[PDB]
Amino acid sequence: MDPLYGYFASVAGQDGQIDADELQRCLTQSGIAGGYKPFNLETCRLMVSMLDRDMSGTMGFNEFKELWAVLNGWRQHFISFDSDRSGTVDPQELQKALTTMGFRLNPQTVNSIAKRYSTSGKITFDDYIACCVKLRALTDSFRRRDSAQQGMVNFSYDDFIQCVMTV
Amino acid sequence: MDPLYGYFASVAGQDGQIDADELQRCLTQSGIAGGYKPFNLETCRLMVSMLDRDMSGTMGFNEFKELWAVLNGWRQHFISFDSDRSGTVDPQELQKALTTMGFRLNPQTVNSIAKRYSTSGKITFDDYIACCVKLRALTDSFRRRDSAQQGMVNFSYDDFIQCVMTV
Repeated sequence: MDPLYGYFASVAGQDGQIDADELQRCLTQSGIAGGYKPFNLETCRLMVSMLDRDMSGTMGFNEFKELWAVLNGWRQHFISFDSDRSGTVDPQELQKALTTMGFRLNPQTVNSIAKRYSTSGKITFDDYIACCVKLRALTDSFRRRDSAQQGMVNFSYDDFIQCVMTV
Repeated sequence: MDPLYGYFASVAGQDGQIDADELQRCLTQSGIAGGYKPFNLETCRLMVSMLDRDMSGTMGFNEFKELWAVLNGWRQHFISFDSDRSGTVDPQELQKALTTMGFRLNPQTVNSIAKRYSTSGKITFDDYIACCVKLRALTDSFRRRDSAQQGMVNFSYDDFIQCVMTV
């Protein structure tokens, strides 16, 4: 029996699928934020997108399982830059943080990202996560199309729009 | 004198620049929702972002006037699909709404977005605008790079990520 199945079973529908609302509820019940403020609906809708390679708009337990482990790792990284347990990190940390967790980005990019994701000059745990989710999803969709890994993908307007608007 | 000046002057700070929060307050003050619920912060940050092309996270009064005009124009098309002034619209409507917004996308593509922006089955006014705002910003970012107007843009990974993560 999977330690996570209980939470899932609790909100999941008879089809074994949960939506962003339900996801947020069991993520909350799982206590994964562990200390920090539980994630919010919009952030959860994004986690759904990152694992919904179906346009189903829901996820199943195997996915829930995978999500939880990713999230748990990211919270670990974040905590390491949250010396003072504040639930926020500042813009400069984020460049170091983003970099040091499997993300392959140049300094410029990281800074603009750090920028857009700041509220009052700091970046909260929740926003840090949302950033990482969306960052992982888009990199997956990119890699998907970069079938020669040239770090170059020739989008078509419609593909570019649907690809990004759905994440 | 632009009729809009009074609201802007009301919230704008020293240098006549307003951030997402202040924009939220004058769009509200201006009464553009006109019955529907006031836009929430995140949708406003998205607006400020669609207009701020130097990531200062603010806009002047000329930007405010542009936005207001565009917004008001979008709520007009919304208003016609929402006869019962419920405040929402359903997926199948959206496709027709965006088509006549002047967007030019795939029926299939409009569907995935329509799905993604659906909630409880319908799309709220606010999400309708968050969608339009984002669509506008992304089509602008794509055109920029499609100078020979092919309908195709060969993105680099860091440009792609940079472009999308900041909208």
